[PDB]
Amino acid sequence: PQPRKKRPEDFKFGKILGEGSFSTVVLARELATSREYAIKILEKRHIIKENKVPYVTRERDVMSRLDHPFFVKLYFTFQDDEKLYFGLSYAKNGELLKYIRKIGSFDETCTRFYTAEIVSALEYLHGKGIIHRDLKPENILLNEDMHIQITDFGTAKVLNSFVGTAQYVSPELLTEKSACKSSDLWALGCIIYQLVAGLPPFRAGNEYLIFQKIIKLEYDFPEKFFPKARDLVEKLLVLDATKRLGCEEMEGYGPLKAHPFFESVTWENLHQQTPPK
Ligand SMILES: NCCCn1cc(C2=C(c3c[nH]c4ccccc34)C(=O)NC2=O)c2ccccc21
Repeated sequence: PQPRKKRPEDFKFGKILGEGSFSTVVLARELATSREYAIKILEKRHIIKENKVPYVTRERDVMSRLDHPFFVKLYFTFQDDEKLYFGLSYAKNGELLKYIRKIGSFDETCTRFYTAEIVSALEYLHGKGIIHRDLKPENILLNEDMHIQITDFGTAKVLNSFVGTAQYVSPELLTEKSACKSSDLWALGCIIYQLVAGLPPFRAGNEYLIFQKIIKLEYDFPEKFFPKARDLVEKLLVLDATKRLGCEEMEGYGPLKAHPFFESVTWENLHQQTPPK
């Protein structure tokens, strides 16, 4: 058995957290328990009209398979005649992009801690044969205890039809049109650069100009960029996808976690550690 299927009437919906093209995330409090959930609401007619059923289905199926603290949890689903509802963890401290903008460049201790949690999360995800394909600060949420919770899985791939946010797109996605774990590792390199520098590495006036810089590996490190972090970024932002730290061709997550930038990191229990304030 499982809990009774929930329904709209079981909740007091509150504010809209955000709105997308095919869905809206609304904060809702379950009446019988007082628990707060971030409920993603999708209109069936619109999903069907735009051929998004594979994506919506993928979002639900991938999230159902995840069971790790660094990922948003899918607690339940239900639907009425017009909409689909996905009950998700409500990450109280919002997204990492907000935090980066709020504080600007992170010092080395904060960069290390959050980079380690993302690496640890990717190790888990890739270990299950799942690629995110749209990893960016906006999709990395912060829970009440300031640990990360990664979300946005509709565009994930379970091991060449989707391309994520321009600034985090890998060269292989612009040249060969194919999805690999290497693309998430490239995104990781961009994110580490962004935490240290305050902005992503490839920036320009429009998407075409950004893609142009990406394929030519046209970016540079600002002064004072932590040396070990720069070395790590240089080993992730590599045009040849098979040579990025973390790839099976480079012998996996072991060598990545062993990079000097992570020397003081205890990988086994990051989630029990107190995030640096
Ligand atoms: N602008 C946030 C975009 C990322 N995002 C946040 C969320 C989530 C949350 C949100 C938390 N704050 C938000 C602001 C805008 C939109 C969504 C949220 C949340 O608490 N839990 C989530 O999974 C989300 C869910 C599915 C797909 C993308 C999502």
